[PDB]
Amino acid sequence: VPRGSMIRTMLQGKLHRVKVTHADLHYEGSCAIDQDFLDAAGILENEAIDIWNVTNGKRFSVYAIAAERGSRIISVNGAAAHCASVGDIVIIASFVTMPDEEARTWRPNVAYFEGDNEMKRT
Amino acid sequence: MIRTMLQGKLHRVKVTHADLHYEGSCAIDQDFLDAAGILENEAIDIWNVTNGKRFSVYAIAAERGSRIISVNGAAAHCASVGDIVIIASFVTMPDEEARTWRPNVAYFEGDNEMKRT
Amino acid sequence: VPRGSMIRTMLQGKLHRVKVTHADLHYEGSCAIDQDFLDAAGILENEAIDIWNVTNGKRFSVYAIAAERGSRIISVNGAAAHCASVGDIVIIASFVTMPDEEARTWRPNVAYFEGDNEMKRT
Amino acid sequence: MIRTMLQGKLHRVKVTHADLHYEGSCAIDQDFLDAAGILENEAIDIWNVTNGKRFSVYAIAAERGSRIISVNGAAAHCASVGDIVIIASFVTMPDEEARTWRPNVAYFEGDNEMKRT
Repeated sequence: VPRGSMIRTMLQGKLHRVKVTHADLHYEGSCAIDQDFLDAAGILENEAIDIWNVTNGKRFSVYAIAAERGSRIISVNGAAAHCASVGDIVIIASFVTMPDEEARTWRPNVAYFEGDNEMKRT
Repeated sequence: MIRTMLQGKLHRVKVTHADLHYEGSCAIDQDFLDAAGILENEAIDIWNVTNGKRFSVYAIAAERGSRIISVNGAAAHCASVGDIVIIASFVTMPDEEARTWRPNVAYFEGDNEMKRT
Repeated sequence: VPRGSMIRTMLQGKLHRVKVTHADLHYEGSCAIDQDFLDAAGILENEAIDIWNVTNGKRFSVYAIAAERGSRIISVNGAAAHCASVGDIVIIASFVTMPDEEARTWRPNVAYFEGDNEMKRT
Repeated sequence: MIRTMLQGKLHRVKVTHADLHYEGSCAIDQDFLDAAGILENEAIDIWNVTNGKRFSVYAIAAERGSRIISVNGAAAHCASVGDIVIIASFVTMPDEEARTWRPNVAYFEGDNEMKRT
């Protein structure tokens, strides 16, 4: 309300420059991300995510499940292993929808990475 | 805030038919649609394990037990008969529900035999 | 209601196998579709549409505005002219969202084409 | 039923910066965001007239009057400085409203000069 309000698609959070740690094309299962990283970016298990590959430029859509907390895992499995490889630097983002007013004051959850998937607030 | 969540996935089915010239839609055995919660005419993503292509389309139901995965029309440029593919659909819901949501996943081997019981 | 209902993305309608009639990369303006065809497929002016190119396999997302009724126009303009050319056979679809119950009994608006963009119900 | 509608578009801007290695986001002059109704952190599509590539990302605001169109991070693989691109965002609303919706379109020439009055 107002009913019929125009709804925006906004960046909810992203993991900026994580490094892919595992990639298995033949995997019977999902992509996975350390739960600590999900938490920092506000990303949920089984939430749609975009992955934008800094190393090779590929851009694709998938979902991930939680890897154990503290594992530092970024696993890109199944068909998505044709789009990322271990060592590649990627950006992982999720988007949510909300009405325009809320969108204009929204602050995304952004976590920045370096080194061995070490996470910084800024 | 509204989240986009995996609703369900058919993991590792084989394309059985692919007709570029079809006057009609892609089709999936209704038993596989049933297992993954995927509806006739719902938006689906198809991720091709054999060639890496990733595309979006929709499917209607094929006859139960036919094991059909048919990728027709323009989509026949992105998969061929015998390719292994992963098919998923996504739904939206508020954050509060999405935190406990569980998707429907079905796994397959061989000639489209669903790992079942 | 129930509040929080799971919302599906469903095919609202499509134009099956129309032929692209104009394509201008340098165009200051939009893609356009004869209003009669929009009407048959339930597609709106300025609605997001997917175009799946049967001739060259490209798949892309755009929007169109109404061309004059009866012109039989399918015009693919701007950057999208790198994805379709005059003569190419394409499928144009739109998707809408709705709750799961409604989705299970939804019937999309499908119009089939042949010849000089002559439209049939079946 | 909920429709996805064009909210607004920047038609024919030139990319002014493209840094693959950026610790940060794509950026657009706030005056251009203002003209097309596009928000900081909103999902946008970028359609590259010069090379045909089409991708999705988001942007934050660049300084007013800077004329900046900066395509950074992985997206720097899809556009270069001097490419002409079209940037759009989409919103959703019920069918009843979408029937009369009007998007915000701004047209440009030259060095990112918005056709204005």
